[PDB]
Amino acid sequence: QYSPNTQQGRTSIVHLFEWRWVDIALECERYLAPKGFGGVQVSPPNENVAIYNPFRPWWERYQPVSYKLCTRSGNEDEFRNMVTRCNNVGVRIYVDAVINHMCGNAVSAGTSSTCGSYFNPGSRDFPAVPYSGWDFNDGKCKTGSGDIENYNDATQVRDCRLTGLLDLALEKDYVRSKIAEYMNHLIDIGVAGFRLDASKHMWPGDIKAILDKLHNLNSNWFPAGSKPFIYQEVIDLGGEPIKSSDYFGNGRVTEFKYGAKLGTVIRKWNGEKMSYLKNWGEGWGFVPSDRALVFVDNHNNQRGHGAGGASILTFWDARLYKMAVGFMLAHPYGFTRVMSSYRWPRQFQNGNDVNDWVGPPNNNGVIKEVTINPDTTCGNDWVCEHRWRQIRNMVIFRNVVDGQPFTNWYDNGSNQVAFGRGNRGFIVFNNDDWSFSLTLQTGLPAGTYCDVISGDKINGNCTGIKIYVSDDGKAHFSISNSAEDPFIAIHAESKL
Ligand SMILES: OC[C@H]1O[C@H](O[C@H]2[C@H](O)[C@@H](O)[C@@H](O[C@H]3[C@H](O)[C@@H](O)[C@@H](O[C@H]4[C@H](O)[C@@H](O)[C@@H](O[C@H]5[C@H](O)[C@@H](O)[C@@H](O[C@H]6[C@H](O)[C@@H](O)[C@@H](O)O[C@@H]6CO)O[C@@H]5CO)O[C@@H]4CO)O[C@@H]3CO)O[C@@H]2CO)[C@H](O)[C@@H](O)[C@@H]1O
Ligand SMILES: OC[C@H]1O[C@H](O[C@H]2[C@H](O)[C@@H](O)[C@@H](O[C@H]3[C@H](O)[C@@H](O)[C@@H](O[C@H]4[C@H](O)[C@@H](O)[C@@H](O[C@H]5[C@H](O)[C@@H](O)[C@@H](O[C@H]6[C@H](O)[C@@H](O)[C@@H](O)O[C@@H]6CO)O[C@@H]5CO)O[C@@H]4CO)O[C@@H]3CO)O[C@@H]2CO)[C@H](O)[C@@H](O)[C@@H]1O
Ligand SMILES: OC[C@H]1O[C@H](O[C@H]2[C@H](O)[C@@H](O)[C@@H](O[C@H]3[C@H](O)[C@@H](O)[C@@H](O[C@H]4[C@H](O)[C@@H](O)[C@@H](O)O[C@@H]4CO)O[C@@H]3CO)O[C@@H]2CO)[C@H](O)[C@@H](O)[C@@H]1O
Ligand SMILES: OC[C@H]1O[C@H](O[C@H]2[C@H](O)[C@@H](O)[C@@H](O[C@H]3[C@H](O)[C@@H](O)[C@@H](O[C@H]4[C@H](O)[C@@H](O)[C@@H](O)O[C@@H]4CO)O[C@@H]3CO)O[C@@H]2CO)[C@H](O)[C@@H](O)[C@@H]1O
Ligand SMILES: OC[C@H]1O[C@H](O[C@H]2[C@H](O)[C@@H](O)[C@@H](O)O[C@@H]2CO)[C@H](O)[C@@H](O)[C@@H]1O
Ligand SMILES: [Ca+2]
Ligand SMILES: [Cl-]
Repeated sequence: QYSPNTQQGRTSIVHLFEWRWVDIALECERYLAPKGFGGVQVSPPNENVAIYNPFRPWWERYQPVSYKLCTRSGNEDEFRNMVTRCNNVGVRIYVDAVINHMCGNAVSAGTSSTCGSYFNPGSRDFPAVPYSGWDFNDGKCKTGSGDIENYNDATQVRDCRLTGLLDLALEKDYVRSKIAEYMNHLIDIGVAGFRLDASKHMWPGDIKAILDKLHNLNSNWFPAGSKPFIYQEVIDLGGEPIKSSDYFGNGRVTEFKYGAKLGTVIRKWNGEKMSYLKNWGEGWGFVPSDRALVFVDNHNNQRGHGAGGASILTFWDARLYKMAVGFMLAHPYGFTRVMSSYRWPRQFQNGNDVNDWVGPPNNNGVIKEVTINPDTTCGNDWVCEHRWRQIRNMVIFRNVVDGQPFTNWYDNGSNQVAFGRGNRGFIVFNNDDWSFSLTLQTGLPAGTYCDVISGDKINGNCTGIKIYVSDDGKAHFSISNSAEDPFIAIHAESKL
């Protein structure tokens, strides 16, 4: 469960948040495969509640109605078409599996669902699965409200209703089997693994019982005996009784300390300084690197949901954001997920975004096409961070330096730092309020190297900054503190 099952040499996945299956299928062939991406986390592919108050929020997809593959992203044929075409060019699909719960206990009964399935939350009836009253934890939960009241109590976090969401009785073999039937349906279509949503609200043993029932990956694309990649969403910032290490037996865990600490460092809040990143990783209290799924922001905390707080960097803070993502993608700790978002009319009232609910770009609920502009950016309000040159070239950086040790670290005692990855890549940052001009040891073979942050290598030429490494591995680096991108990166495959 710990290995992502990407094609060898492909080291990241991208969360194509709320994209449609047809758009993802095309993106695999025209972009993700040629640019060396490892895979795509898709939004939950199972039927959810169509919520109209407010109007079709992104988070209606975390309120399941059934396990039919029938959503605003597409129907089952399009989902299958996507996974096949993506696997056919060597780009994996990972499913956001919402398996802790069904919809909100207060949603109205009816057919307001993305496949029109009937469901009745008051009476606990989900006949399209089918689930009924004795498939939820109403009788297990001990809180007064029936919802989770106190996170210092590990048992109610598991058996009670996360913000009112009907809590599946994951102890029963029937519920475990119905979930496993859904997941095996996905696996045989060809998915490489799963994000387990709200894993902190499931017992590690119940998760295990579910995964024990799963097939091996589809043997047309994966070697025989491959198991699905598992990363569990556990928000563990410390000080709670539940520890993400309690989930290491099922697979990797999301490491939410990563983005919170890195964002604090890059914003230079709280006295933090990039020079402190010299022991980045477990030295900062993070989970072991082989159990970490890392990311700068995710779909929740880029909009104030979940956790991570004010320090989280997002596409809204683009200049610092590219630096954070670049550092993450260059540093060997963890398996990297890159966020890919859409813009929404973010409108802060008292420090709260009253439109943090707004769903994907849409006309009357029908999700807009991801259009591709002539400059390879996206139209229709898809941000497409994974197409930003500085991010995409760092995804390639991580591929190129895969397996090389962290080495040749430099810092100025403040916010000017550099480090290499064996003899295959080297990266230099200036986050101080003055300029950086220094000759550094790069660990690279002598030559002329395109900076892949400011430009590209294209047939014997660089379109941006050139870096000249001497026979002793030293090279001069010049970064003004007013630089648009105040960092430079070079690697073995940007060498002329
Ligand atoms: O056909 C007409 C029919 O309509 C209703 O039944 C339908 C129901 O509304 C609908 O949800 C679905 O039923 C599903 C059910 O939703 C699922 O939960 C699933 O049920 C299985 C269950 O989850 C398993 O735990 C297992 O049940 C065990 C129980 O754990 C035991 O307690 C014991 O049950 C007896 C119980 O002790 C007594 O208190 C008493 O209430 O009677 C119970 C019957 O013995 O033994 C069973 C062992 O079966 O196994 C369940 C079945 O696999 O799967 C159901 C089937 O889809 O579809 C229902 C049928 O349409 C309405 O409730 C019915 O009265 C009516 O006949
Ligand atoms: O039904 C009546 C009901 O109304 C209210 O609740 C509704 C709510 O207002 C509405 O926004 C929506 O809820 C959304 C939710 O806003 C979304 O954020 C989203 O949450 C899902 C999320 O995408 C998942 O990644 C996942 O995040 C969970 C974590 O897994 C949890 O561990 C937990 O994080 C806590 C963390 O564990 C702690 O360390 C600490 O940091 O506190 C954190 C609290 O954030 O919560 C996040 C939530 O983001 O799990 C989510 C489920 O998949 O999707 C939700 C569903 O659409 O729907 C609500 C119910 O309809 C009102 O709150 C209720 O009291 C009332 O009963
Ligand atoms: O879009 C702008 C703002 O909208 C969001 O909050 C809105 C809701 O989307 C609206 O629907 C409305 O909410 C009302 C609701 O319309 C009203 O029916 C009533 O809800 C009842 C419910 O119908 C009833 O069945 C039962 O469930 O009890 C509910 C009340 O407890 O009351 C709701 C408000 O209390 O108004 C709000 C506020 O504008 C969006 O999330 C906002 O951030 C956004 O600014
Ligand atoms: O009542 C629920 C309906 O659910 C399904 O809807 C149908 C529509 O009724 C058809 O009209 C059509 O939808 C069109 C849509 O009308 C058209 O504007 C355009 O929608 C998007 C487009 O997909 C997208 O690429 C974006 O860029 O722009 C447009 C929005 O501005 O194209 C849609 C077709 O792709 O087809 C859907 C379903 O395919 C259901 O099938 C209906 O039975 C039902 O009425
Ligand atoms: O392991 C699956 C199982 O976990 C829980 O049982 C726990 C209980 O919560 C602990 O407090 C103690 O009793 O040990 C048990 C095993 O770890 C859930 O209660 C149960 O429903 C679930 O299946
Ligand atoms: Ca639970
Ligand atoms: Cl996540």
